Amino acid sequence: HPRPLPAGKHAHRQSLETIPEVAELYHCIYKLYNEEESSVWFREPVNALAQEIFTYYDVVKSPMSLRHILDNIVKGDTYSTALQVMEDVELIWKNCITFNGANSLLATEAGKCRSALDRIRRAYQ
Amino acid sequence: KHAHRQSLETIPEVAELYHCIYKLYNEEESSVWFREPVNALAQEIFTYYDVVKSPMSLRHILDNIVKGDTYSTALQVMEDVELIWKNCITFNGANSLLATEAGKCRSALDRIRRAYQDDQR
Ligand SMILES: CCOC(=O)Nc1cc(-c2ccc(C)c(NS(C)(=O)=O)c2)nn2c(C)nnc12
Ligand SMILES: CCOC(=O)Nc1cc(-c2ccc(C)c(NS(C)(=O)=O)c2)nn2c(C)nnc12
Ligand SMILES: [Br-]
Ligand SMILES: [Br-]
Repeated sequence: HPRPLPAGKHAHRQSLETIPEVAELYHCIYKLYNEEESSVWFREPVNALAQEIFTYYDVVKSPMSLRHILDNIVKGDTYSTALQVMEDVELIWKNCITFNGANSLLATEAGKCRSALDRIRRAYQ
Repeated sequence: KHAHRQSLETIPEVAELYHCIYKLYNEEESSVWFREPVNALAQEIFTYYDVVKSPMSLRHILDNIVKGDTYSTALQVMEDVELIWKNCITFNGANSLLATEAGKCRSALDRIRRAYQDDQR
């Protein structure tokens, strides 16, 4: 018996029998949608984010956030050392690369955060 | 958002680091993506459909071209592509990183379109 079909990416049509100026533009828009890192935000309808949030919990084995680390420090039942804390902070960055890819704007943001923490920690001295 | 504890009675190296992580979480623009758990971000989806009158995506434009019952001209197609950028500014503001990304996309399309036509000639 047939299960309902999952959502996915647009299947590209090598050839189309519409107007040439529209067909050309289609091929161009497909490349943008498929290859350009900056298109990530605009590829799919916004309601497909639910689906992506679901895929995140399938892809990333150990999810992590700054909130989760801060709340765990306060609770006092998780972290005995600063190195333990930093392994979770590194994990945020590793998860981000894992899910978003190294070329993504989010990978760049993760890198900025890493060094912004280094700055703040060194300035705390 | 996490309520900051001015003083904590954990180890000094952990406590110092906590204060540092809080500043990152609270003040650093680049931390926005990593502040809260990913499942908290589903909330924004519903607000988007309240704010943006005519939502639009690249998927919607691509599927509509293929179907052949929407777009008669290239200018029609581009009005929907422009709409994606107008919606982005509307929802995120002009100064946002996402507004910059929308701008990069506009030009990335210009690049690809010109590389398509110059490739032919
Ligand atoms: C200031 C920070 O605000 C935001 O993060 N804003 C926005 C975020 C996203 C968004 C997130 C994640 C993903 C994976 C996608 N891609 S998808 C599944 O829709 O193809 C889109 N779309 N978006 C659109 C449209 N307009 N604004 C936003
Ligand atoms: C409709 C447009 O509104 C939004 O959905 N906006 C936002 C969306 C997301 C978001 C969702 C899903 C995913 C998978 C990701 N990527 S991540 C950070 O997990 O690597 C991001 N973050 N976000 C943050 C921060 N601030 N706003 C938003
Ligand atoms: Br988390
Ligand atoms: Br849409």
